[PDB]
Amino acid sequence: ATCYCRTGRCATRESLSGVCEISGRLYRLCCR
Repeated sequence: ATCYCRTGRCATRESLSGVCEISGRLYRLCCR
């Protein structure tokens, strides 16, 4: 798809699809 690692929630049009592991912290993987 088209995915982004986000600090906040996914966009309403995106689906939570996993997590990213960036410098010791997890971020939401958000995809449309």
